[PDB]
Amino acid sequence: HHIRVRVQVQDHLFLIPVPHSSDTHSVAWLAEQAAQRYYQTCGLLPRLTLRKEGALLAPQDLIPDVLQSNDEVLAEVTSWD
Amino acid sequence: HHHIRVRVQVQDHLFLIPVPTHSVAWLAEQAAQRYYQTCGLLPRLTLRKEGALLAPQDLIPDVLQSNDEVLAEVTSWD
Ligand code: NA
Repeated sequence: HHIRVRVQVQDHLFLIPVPHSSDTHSVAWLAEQAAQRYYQTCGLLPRLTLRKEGALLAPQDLIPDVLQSNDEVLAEVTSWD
Repeated sequence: HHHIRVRVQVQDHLFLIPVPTHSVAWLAEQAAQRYYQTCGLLPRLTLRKEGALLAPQDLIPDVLQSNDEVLAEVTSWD
């Protein structure tokens, strides 16, 4: 009398280059870049919350202070713009 | 090279679909409509049982038992 259906959207893992700017880029910047890549790939523009190994990253923090090259962050889609 | 890997993740949803003979395609349509109601997006869905694709034209009792779980993968958005 019922079937359980798990609706799944596959993760999209993006490789985002961080340019060689003297002004270092922020976590917020990184979220924007990932959202734009998502839009380019899927036609949807997500709002994103970034975590490193389960820990929330502050948007204002600078990428090199919190991440090493080729580290992975998880970006949760919280809504669609 | 300074590269960051960003894994963008969308929340899966579990729907309970009552079956009041209905096809796999019907089941996909029910799930898609629920998704649309919940999230405002209408997905195109392929259904799998334990990783194996179910043919849309197959009848639910021929491929599934009561309370079996199927994975409905979003292949695109309408
Ligand atoms: Na997911």
